Amino acid sequence: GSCKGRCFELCRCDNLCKSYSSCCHDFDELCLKTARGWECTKDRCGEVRNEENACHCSEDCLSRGDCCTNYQVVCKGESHWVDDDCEEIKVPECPAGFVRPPLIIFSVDGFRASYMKKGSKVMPNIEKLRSCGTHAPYMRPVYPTKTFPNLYTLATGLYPESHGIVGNSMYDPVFDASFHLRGREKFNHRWWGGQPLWITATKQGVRAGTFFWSVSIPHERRILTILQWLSLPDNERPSVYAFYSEQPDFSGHKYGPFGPEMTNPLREIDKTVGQLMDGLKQLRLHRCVNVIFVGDHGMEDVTCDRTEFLSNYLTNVDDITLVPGTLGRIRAKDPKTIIAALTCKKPDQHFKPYMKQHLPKRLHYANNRRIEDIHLLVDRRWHVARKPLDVYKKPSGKCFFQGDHGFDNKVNSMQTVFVGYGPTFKYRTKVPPFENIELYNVMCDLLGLKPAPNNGTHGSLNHLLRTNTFRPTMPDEVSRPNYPGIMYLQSEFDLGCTCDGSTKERHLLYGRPAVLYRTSYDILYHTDFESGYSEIFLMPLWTSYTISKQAEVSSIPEHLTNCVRPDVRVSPGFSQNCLAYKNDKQMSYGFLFPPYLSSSPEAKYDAFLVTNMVPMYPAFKRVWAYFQRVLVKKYASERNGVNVISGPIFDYNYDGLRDTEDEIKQYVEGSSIPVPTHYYSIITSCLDFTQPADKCDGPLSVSSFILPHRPDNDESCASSEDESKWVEELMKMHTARVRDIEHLTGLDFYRKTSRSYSEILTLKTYLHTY
Ligand SMILES: CC(C)CCC[C@@H](C)[C@H]1CC[C@H]2[C@@H]3[C@H](O)C=C4C[C@@H](O)CC[C@]4(C)[C@H]3CC[C@]12C
Ligand SMILES: *[C@@H]1O[C@H](CO)[C@@H](O[C@@H]2O[C@H](CO)[C@@H](O)[C@H](O)[C@H]2NC(C)=O)[C@H](O)[C@H]1NC(C)=O
Ligand SMILES: CCCCCc1cc(O)c2c(c1)OC(C)(C)[C@@H]1CCC(C)=C[C@@H]21
Ligand SMILES: [Ca+2]
Ligand SMILES: [Ca+2]
Ligand code: NA
Ligand SMILES: [Zn+2]
Ligand SMILES: [Zn+2]
Repeated sequence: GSCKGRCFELCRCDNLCKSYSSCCHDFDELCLKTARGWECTKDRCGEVRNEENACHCSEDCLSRGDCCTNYQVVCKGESHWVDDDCEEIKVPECPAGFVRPPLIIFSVDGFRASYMKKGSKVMPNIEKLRSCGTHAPYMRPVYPTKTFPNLYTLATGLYPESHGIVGNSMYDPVFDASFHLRGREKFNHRWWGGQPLWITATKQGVRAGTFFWSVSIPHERRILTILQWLSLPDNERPSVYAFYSEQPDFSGHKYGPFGPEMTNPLREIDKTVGQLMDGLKQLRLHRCVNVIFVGDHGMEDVTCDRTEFLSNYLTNVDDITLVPGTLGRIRAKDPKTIIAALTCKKPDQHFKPYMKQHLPKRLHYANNRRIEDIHLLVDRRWHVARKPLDVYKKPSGKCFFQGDHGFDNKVNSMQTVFVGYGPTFKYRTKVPPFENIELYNVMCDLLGLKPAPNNGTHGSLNHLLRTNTFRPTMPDEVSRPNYPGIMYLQSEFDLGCTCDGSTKERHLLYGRPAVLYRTSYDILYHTDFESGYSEIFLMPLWTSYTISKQAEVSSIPEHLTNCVRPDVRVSPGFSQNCLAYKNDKQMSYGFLFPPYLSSSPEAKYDAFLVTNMVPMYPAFKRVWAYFQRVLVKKYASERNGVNVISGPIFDYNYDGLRDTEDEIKQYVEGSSIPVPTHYYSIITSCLDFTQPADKCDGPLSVSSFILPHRPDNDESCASSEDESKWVEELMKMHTARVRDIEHLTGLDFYRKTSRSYSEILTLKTYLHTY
């Protein structure tokens, strides 16, 4: 009936007993003491223990394990941890009975990466962690850039569509229930998928501290509890801890991210970090523990003034439910009728509607029943609401909020912070930006844990660590290619078309892609390009070619515009045919290697082979022809040549994964020719642009995209203007990681380079965001 001698144990006395309350009567005395505040005065040094004080400055406190964190500094002349110089920590300096260096996760809500430039005058402790440890210039959250999806992504390594927490608010039709940030419903385990770090640790024998705190527990008491847990005996001491602060999120919403008011919470956060680090040094654990300082998302300038209203677009908005704000999700209280009515209606429309299946694949935001079919992507700095009355402002007439977040995760104001400090991290080291889905694997490596299956790429962050790295193994190739010669006569071919090799390894710079599923396919060589041609899908899985800086673009001759040629290397039974296209009134065809870039009049005939052809809507051909005729030459001219790999993607169930043949739902009329949902291109060059793409020594440079194969250009409100005004903007919107294309294709890229595999894993997880 009492919490005596079991405050914050690992009637309830735990961190959450207050949350939907359940604490023993005496919890607020024994466990939430507060007298004297949280720091030692030189006036109470050597005091006589008063059991009402929050923390203690008696000399028995080091033996009783309850000093204030500044006790050695004020009462024994030691320095603050922040006043010591960086000293490289080569090994963990831990007590003898420690089996692994502990991990402390210090998570900050809404910490914009830019905040790191307010400097040591605002955040000396944080700036010391950043400069002496390992830090990225920023870390990319997942979409939507909201608190709960992103904190749970950090804990699991999973996209929201997979771990289930797809928003701060969501409706689950199978439960017929709603989930919100406030309320008891979030406490029900039915909402939460994947396997969070605290569960991974416990299942593998690694004790976790309680990661969560009832809101009425002050930040100073949370830090004190973590330090007192670290002083437990060997068989009780947890190995992993978490501290969370709702700041600077609250102030960023109220005053906006550029408000002078922002330095107040930024200082209070930095003092809490100082309290942690002084406490660790007091325990002489400051060279033993790995510390992670990480944010969930950034913060953007948003105001009531900048709101789009559905009631300006729909005739009746009272018959729909809208999840509003920095994103939109719509359900009923006709779907493409609603989409049509929201599509390009106002000149500078500050949101775009999507069926979720048509969102950029890099968002990975569709494969979950809690994600509504209709999605609105909202311009940064802007809000979307159902109707004007939903915008609440102070009686002062001023807006209630000046900052918000939730936008597309390539928005620079949404990027957040990563710093790692301690024995396992590198010393005074800066690493490139990375996505937060990669962090779960790192924390597992820091703890000696085997990660649960997740969406990180294990080994892509090895450069963050000085030890305990994961050694990735390149996957074995599963399908071996055929190399067909001339096996067939031009006379054997029906098809209904008409038409008036190791030099070729200037076109395959990084080895052939490995095919990681079982299938039959052929390598085909040509003067200008190489392809892996699938006998099952009747088209290339990949087409690879190199365009040098000085390449010339030619046209498609008038006498060749409608030319398709049979390929004598490939059976007529394993080729496409032109009858299907003539009979498919909506489908045209295009070519993966562009005829525009042929090296000679004779070579160009290769580009018209039936094995180079892929099904394309006319509306998509406007995009593809512009990319092939205009943009490839541009990139090659900018990057001292480029190597391009292009191919189809089939993802009819929108799970981000290569469809089997059973899942493909659309074929060219009267044929077995499957229709791709997307087309990809990977564009590689030398990071050192003074070396040409085909003669690159060191690191590589990549940009990639996954373009939706649509029968219209309704996504592009300016598509009626010249293609130079919209096509490249559409391509930047559909940028992707090479790793994204690998999931969607079953291919494995960059297998023959002079780079280490871990370096290559990093390359494949880069996303060019512009
Ligand atoms: C807002 C504050 C009161 C804190 C609210 C905390 C609440 C969101 C936390 C507290 C308990 C957590 C669950 C607990 O760890 C058990 C698991 C098992 C794991 O496999 C899936 C996640 C789950 C359900 C945790 C979800 C988050 C919880 C509810
Ligand atoms: C993200 O990672 C999860 C976990 O590995 C993947 O989800 C698994 O997908 C397989 C194959 O479809 C299923 O058999 C498992 O049941 C899934 N597990 C979970 C926890 O959902 C998911 O496919 C990955 N997403 C991407 C885009 O790669
Ligand atoms: C690795 C970065 C931190 C991960 C650990 C971590 C800590 C943490 O306190 C939370 C995490 C995850 O996610 C959920 C479960 C969404 C919590 C929601 C409610 C509150 C108050 C805090 C959140
Ligand atoms: Ca046609
Ligand atoms: Ca799929
Ligand atoms: Na439940
Ligand atoms: Zn947040
Ligand atoms: Zn917020």
